[PDB]
Amino acid sequence: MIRTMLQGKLARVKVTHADLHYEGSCAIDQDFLDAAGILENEAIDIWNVTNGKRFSTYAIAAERGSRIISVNGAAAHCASVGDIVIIASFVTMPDEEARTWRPNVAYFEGDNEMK
Amino acid sequence: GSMIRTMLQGKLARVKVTHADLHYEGSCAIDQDFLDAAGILENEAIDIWNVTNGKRFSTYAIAAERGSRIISVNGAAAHCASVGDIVIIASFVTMPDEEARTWRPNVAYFEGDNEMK
Amino acid sequence: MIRTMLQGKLARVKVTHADLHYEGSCAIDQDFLDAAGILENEAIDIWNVTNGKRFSTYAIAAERGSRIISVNGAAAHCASVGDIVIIASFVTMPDEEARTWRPNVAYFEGDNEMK
Amino acid sequence: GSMIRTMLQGKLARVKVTHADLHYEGSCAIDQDFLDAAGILENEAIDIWNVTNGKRFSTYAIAAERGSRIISVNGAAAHCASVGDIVIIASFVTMPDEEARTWRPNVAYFEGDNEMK
Repeated sequence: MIRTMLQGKLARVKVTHADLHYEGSCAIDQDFLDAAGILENEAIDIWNVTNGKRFSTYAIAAERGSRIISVNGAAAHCASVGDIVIIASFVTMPDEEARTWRPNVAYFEGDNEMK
Repeated sequence: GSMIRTMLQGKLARVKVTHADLHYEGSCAIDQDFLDAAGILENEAIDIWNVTNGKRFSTYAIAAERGSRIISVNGAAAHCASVGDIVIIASFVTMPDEEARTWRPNVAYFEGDNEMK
Repeated sequence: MIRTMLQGKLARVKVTHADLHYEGSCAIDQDFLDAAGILENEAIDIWNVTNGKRFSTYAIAAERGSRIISVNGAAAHCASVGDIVIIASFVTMPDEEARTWRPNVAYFEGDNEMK
Repeated sequence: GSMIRTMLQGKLARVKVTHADLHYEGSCAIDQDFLDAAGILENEAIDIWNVTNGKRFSTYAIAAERGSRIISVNGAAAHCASVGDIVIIASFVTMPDEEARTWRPNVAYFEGDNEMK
């Protein structure tokens, strides 16, 4: 059987930009994508700690070192600047491999400072 | 045993809904030209993200007549989108990680009378 | 690439039972499952025409010929007796096969009479 | 090229939430004994369907100490479930159609102090 497993997550990042008129996606500092193994154009779930909303979109890269988390397009109705969110991606694989699978998790505090 | 990613296959960005009818059967009918541009297939699962009202839902695509420029929200989804709403329609496909790392989605942007750029 | 395709659907059935205390699933006349290719224990989406709610659960069989659609457990908060719903399942397959794939669709009217 | 079904792998039915904390990091911690009974793995995607309030959400499982009988909703999901709420926790797996047609999910039912039957 094939399992769906957490690939990676960015835990408790803060939204830095949110505009309806910008591209419909979530733009993320490439350093953050690197740490969590999340890819350009990959499906992601965003879970909003501040307002409780949960939604799925896809990731794109923002400039390395910018510490940007930009929720744009329709998704701007689901998060505001300052909101604390968790961004996750999932992969599938057979059960035998899933049993020892290790996700890529990065934790954040303050102004999107990775700890 | 390779790890499989879920990746954006294609999207119709900022198309406008042209028809919505609660009495219909559960689907989104889309001009076949638009399906071609975005690489979306008849009967394929799609997500619809409504830029006008923020609603997000999943359904599936069916073809409308080539050149009709139709975006018709059929069935229960007519509770989530109205004529005139600006939406993003996306499909996702799965593939191994190496392929995902160089994958290019099919993207079509719209303006005006559902005119593609 | 692997596509997600509509496997089958029951279009515009009416909920006949909805109880929080019964099993958390949707019980469906086996005749209906047969027509739509939907399996016992398969993931299904339910799209509620009456109230607009959309949710995912799994299918179980109800007695053949009963014409039952029973939304139970937590899902009873999302549909009421008399509500009109669309029940769908999805499968994956490679692109080459998906291009000619045909779903199993049954349409309903009146008192869950299949047309 | 065979058609692949999404099937209920396992479920923890009517377990009670024992802890909920918004300040945590995004997961649901579950007594390892419960994970074993339902065939759910650490880091596996799960759905949670809240019988008490009707909310439905997806997250992932992490193990709590064997015998702790913990169901802890961590992070944003604490907006969707509170201590005392009765929930169903499910995981889904994919497999070919023939296997799906005879598949048996791992099911554990609960009562009282998160006592398994």
